Amino acid sequence: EDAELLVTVRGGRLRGIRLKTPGGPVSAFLGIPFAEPPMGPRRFLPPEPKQPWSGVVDATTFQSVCYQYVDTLYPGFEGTEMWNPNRELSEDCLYLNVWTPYPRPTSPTPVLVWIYGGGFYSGASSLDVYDGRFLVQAERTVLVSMNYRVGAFGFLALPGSREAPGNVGLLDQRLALQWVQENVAAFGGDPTSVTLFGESAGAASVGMHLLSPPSRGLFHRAVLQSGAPNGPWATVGMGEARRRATQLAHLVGCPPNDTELVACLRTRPAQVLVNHEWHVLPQESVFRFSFVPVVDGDFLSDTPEALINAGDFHGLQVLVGVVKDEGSYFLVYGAPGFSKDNESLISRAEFLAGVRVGVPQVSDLAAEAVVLHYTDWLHPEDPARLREALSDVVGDHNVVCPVAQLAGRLAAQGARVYAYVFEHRASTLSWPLWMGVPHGYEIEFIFGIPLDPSRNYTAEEKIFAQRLMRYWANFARTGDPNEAPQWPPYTAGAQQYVSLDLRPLEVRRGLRAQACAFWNRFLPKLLSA
Amino acid sequence: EDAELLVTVRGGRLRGIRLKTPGGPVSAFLGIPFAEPPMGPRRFLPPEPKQPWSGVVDATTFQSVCYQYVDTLYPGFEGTEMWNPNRELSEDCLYLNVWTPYPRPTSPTPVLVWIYGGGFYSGASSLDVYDGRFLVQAERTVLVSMNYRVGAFGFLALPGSREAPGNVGLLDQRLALQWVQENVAAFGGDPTSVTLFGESAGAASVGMHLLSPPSRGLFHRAVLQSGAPNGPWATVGMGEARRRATQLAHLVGCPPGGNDTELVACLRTRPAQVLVNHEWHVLPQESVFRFSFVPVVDGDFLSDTPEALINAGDFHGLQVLVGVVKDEGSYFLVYGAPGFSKDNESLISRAEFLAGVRVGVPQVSDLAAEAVVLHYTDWLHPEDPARLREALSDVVGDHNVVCPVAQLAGRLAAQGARVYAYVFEHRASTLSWPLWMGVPHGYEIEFIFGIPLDPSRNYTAEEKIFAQRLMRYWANFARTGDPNEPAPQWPPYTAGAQQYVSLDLRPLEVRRGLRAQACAFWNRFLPKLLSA
Ligand SMILES: *[C@@H]1O[C@H](CO[C@@H]2O[C@@H](C)[C@@H](O)[C@@H](O)[C@@H]2O)[C@@H](O[C@@H]2O[C@H](CO)[C@@H](O)[C@H](O)[C@H]2NC(C)=O)[C@H](O)[C@H]1NC(C)=O
Ligand SMILES: NC(=O)c1cc[n+](COC[n+]2ccccc2/C=N/O)cc1
Ligand SMILES: NC(=O)c1cc[n+](COC[n+]2ccccc2/C=N/O)cc1
Ligand SMILES: *[C@@H]1O[C@H](CO)[C@@H](O)[C@H](O)[C@H]1NC(C)=O
Ligand SMILES: *[C@@H]1O[C@H](CO)[C@@H](O)[C@H](O)[C@H]1NC(C)=O
Repeated sequence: EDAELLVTVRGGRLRGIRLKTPGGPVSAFLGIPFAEPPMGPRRFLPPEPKQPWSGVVDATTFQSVCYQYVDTLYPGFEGTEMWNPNRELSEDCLYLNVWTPYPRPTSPTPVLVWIYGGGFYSGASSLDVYDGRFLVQAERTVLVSMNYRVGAFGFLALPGSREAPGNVGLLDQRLALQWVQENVAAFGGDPTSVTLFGESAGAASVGMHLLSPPSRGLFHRAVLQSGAPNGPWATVGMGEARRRATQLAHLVGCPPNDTELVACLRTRPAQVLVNHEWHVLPQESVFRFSFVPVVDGDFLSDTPEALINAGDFHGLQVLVGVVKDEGSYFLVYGAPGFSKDNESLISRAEFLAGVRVGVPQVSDLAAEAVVLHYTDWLHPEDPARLREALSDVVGDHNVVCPVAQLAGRLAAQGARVYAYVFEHRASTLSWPLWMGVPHGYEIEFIFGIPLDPSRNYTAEEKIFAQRLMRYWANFARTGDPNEAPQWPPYTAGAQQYVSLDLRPLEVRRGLRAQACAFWNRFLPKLLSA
Repeated sequence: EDAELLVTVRGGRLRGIRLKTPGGPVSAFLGIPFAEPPMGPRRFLPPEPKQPWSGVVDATTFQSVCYQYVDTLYPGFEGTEMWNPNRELSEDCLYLNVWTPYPRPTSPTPVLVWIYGGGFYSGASSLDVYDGRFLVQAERTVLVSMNYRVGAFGFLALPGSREAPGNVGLLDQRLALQWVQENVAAFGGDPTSVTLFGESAGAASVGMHLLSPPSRGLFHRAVLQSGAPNGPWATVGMGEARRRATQLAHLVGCPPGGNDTELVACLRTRPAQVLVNHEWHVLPQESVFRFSFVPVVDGDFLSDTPEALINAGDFHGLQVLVGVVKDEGSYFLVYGAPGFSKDNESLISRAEFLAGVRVGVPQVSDLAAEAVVLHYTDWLHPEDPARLREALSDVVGDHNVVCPVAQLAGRLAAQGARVYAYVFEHRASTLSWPLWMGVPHGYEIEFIFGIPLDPSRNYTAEEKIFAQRLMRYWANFARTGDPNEPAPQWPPYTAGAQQYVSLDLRPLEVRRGLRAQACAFWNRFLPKLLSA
């Protein structure tokens, strides 16, 4: 009966749902099919556009979560289950979601497209912390998010083969972006103003769409939160991709011919691949994931590092940033002596052991270089500083310094870059205090979750959330987050960024400039000579 | 005749002189021969002990400076002329000096033995800054200093050969130490309480005597000022020692390699100055803080490298006093680093800094130089001229002095020796070097020898108090192995706490770590890099 909730897209008709916010209603269209279900013979294959349907597709609830591992480290703990699937798992998972103002915009409205993270092995557009109703209400944007295949289903690759070409999870994302170009106007969105934003592997995904020409024509601005395509975890070579796919087949009961092997893997229930996918990693590590985008000359014609250094980025505006303590979250999943249920006051021996799990597949000389830069040789063995130091090792090597490299190259090659460090610890944060501001805990403020009255955020946290939503939407609208004091662009020389917390904007210089000189300037030379 | 200035040593009778000092008289025996003159057939050979003499030998003035290069970069400039020869140059130079109180002490008195520095190519015991009269009058010590051969004459080596075995300049020092054991009691000195102290190459020499068993038995305490035997400039391997000796002989026409005795015999016929004029052409690169002829690790005087010996040594029963000046590196930058001069501010560019790293850290791989650039670059101010200037000074000083000294002090502390460490931080009011150089290499010496008490100088009243405090520290260490007053306390240096004291006009301040973060790079990481 509500025509505001009826939409006709290119494939057929949809019925949405009215959602309530403390500031009024918005229109949501959830579980829109954008691809043919990648099942049976379609497993590992690139996505196919959803064939047209008759009747009205019910778009009132989130659809299934793409098949993935479920974290079991702290069962029932808020800090971990908030990232676990909150819908049924299925390979029938290529659906996207649209939120618009209510009533629907009658003038073209800028579009934000969210790509979730989760190390390319997990994630879902349906998690509570990605709820788009508050952003859409407060800043009057059209917000789209899609599910994409993760783990082996999205990124297992036997390069050169047709049965498992790899990067199909990235092609899922691109297909959704194509869907947005063709259909977002039916919801009031403006296809000529599309801003990608993502976090962790989602930020790495955004960066890879920047570096892939078939994707570059489908959006106009980019936001990379706590992730970059040049991360040591975000891509894998062809030879290593083939090794992991081949080992997974072996652990699963399949041969050894690429054709016959993928055929046998197609016979296995999805849960069987999930349970063995972590046993193909070459060693004990943290912040490493089995099946990630592969550099094979197709989706990425070269390594992300090479494409970054060679790129002309005039006309590009980008928003990048990190949280205060990028590494702490990962240390509880493998670094000896760490746990959320203690102070994690590790010994020096545990620190040296943790450096090898935190910087895996490097020579001992490279590891010794790491322990040299991150040791205070006036307090070689103080547990508190050792714990803080290993957090810096994992955080700088995996997030901060890859992001700093990307920002510097883009700025020096024509792009307008804005950088931030998110330094507010949520009053509701369930992780212990020694983790500070962990990986991923700026998301809830950017989506305005503090506005939800059924949660215990403070009044200043609600104000803080509204300011962050204004920054992000300002950037989506104009390529500039400013409306104070002012947020200056990041440059390769001045290296200016702002701290995001409850205090007014504070401008600082250098994203861990000393530490990132080690990772980005020296250690590459050490590894190749 | 005065009975006070007549002494009989094992070789014959000596006549000395009574020196005036502001505090009072001291007895000086200057220019006592302890070796047969190492000239003619005795060039490059180990020193032979002085054969006994009849009559009285007048030890009344300093003897010749051992033949050596004369510095020419700033002619007439006081800051450089103070290190140049102040006596005639000669190969007949193996003489030592003994200062003793007046009247001579009734009971055996501890003995300080000075070994001058100068990169093993220069120096002399006659320099004004090594005048022992003020120390001996202030603290009633016996002070001995000796000349030793430098340059090719002291350290040219064709290892395995007998005509030029190498390290003969160290054996001159050893023979002087043997002379002290046999004769210092005749001047009132105690041969069971002998403290070696030296600066720069002299400090490196002191360290090598610690590491050489035939020398270790001739002294009991050591003081190493701004130098260490494990410094990258203080030794060479046998093969590079021979390469340089052969290259030197080739450039002066010898022979017209080959047999070693024939080549050395040809070298013995060359005028001493012609060897000096060519000894710098054998250096393998453009560098600073590298010297052509230095001690050689040949398995004799040094059974292994100083590092290996320091690590494998048991140092119980030994007390050591080590230290550095505040700006160890600046003095060397004006002798070859691009963009540096004493006459301007030396505010170098980024390119000059990178070029300076290669001359301050020579013979390292390109990757090794990259590691140096990474550690000493401030990546928030990568091109600030003043920062680059101080950074290159840090590079040269850390690599050559501070970190070698810190590696030595830490190992000996952890292996049974009682160590005391200092950083000398006072800039003399009379210093002639420009202000950007800070407290340069070697400018604590004049305060340790009490030169500010000289009537003819112009030090402030404070600097004379400061000199008297430092002389007391050194003599307290010589007497008891402990610089502290038997007043702010000076704690041992240990591998863990790494405590040292600052020496300036202020009272003693305790600090931790001798450039700990920097020296971790030089002493722990970079060796691993050069291996792989
Ligand atoms: C600072 O001076 C150095 C050295 O130049 C010397 O000192 C000058 C004051 C003047 O007396 C010169 O005659 C001296 O040679 C400069 O570096 C030299 O610059 C000259 C001229 O460009 C060049 O030919 C030499 O090769 C340079 N030598 C070195 C060691 O770099 C330096 O450029 C001056 N920097 C300033 C002006 O701040
Ligand atoms: N499919 C699996 O068996 C599996 C096992 C472990 N993990 C990783 O879960 C731990 N974890 C959870 C959250 C964030 C990071 C990490 C680990 N990083 O190295 C994924 C899949
Ligand atoms: N025999 C020579 O020609 C000669 C030339 C130069 N030097 C060294 O003089 C320069 N210098 C003088 C004082 C202190 C350091 C330095 C340089 N060190 O690399 C010695 C001998
Ligand atoms: C915090 O919020 C939770 C639900 O999110 C609620 O159960 C709890 O009572 C709240 N605590 C307060 C308001 O102190
Ligand atoms: C070198 O020459 C001398 C003199 O001719 C000769 O006695 C000796 O055997 C030769 N070999 C050596 C030892 O260098």
